[PDB]
Amino acid sequence: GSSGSSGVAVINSAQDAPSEAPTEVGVKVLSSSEISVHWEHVLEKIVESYQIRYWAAHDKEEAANRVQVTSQEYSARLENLLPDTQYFIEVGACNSAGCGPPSDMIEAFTKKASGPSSG
Repeated sequence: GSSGSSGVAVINSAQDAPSEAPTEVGVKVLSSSEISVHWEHVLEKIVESYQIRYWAAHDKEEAANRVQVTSQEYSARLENLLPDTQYFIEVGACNSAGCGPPSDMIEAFTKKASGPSSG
């Protein structure tokens, strides 16, 4: 109903912060509920890990899951997804010190889930 910012005034303290984003990021659809998320390591070795968010077209970025994998893993893996469903993925590196900007918004398309259906 009502909101008053008046020039956000927050005091934060950090040693370093990410300024570069992981380019050349692409997602590969392994299976109906399996998908791999690769990305290029940022020039910032300060980043603790990479947060790979993923959600359905209907879902909201706020309700989107989060996958934090060791900064060593050039790529990640997604599970527990829906078949033939659009999923907005995004890879963004960041450390416990400062937060970094998200990478380009990419969309994924899982495959159709098959079953024992005989006829």
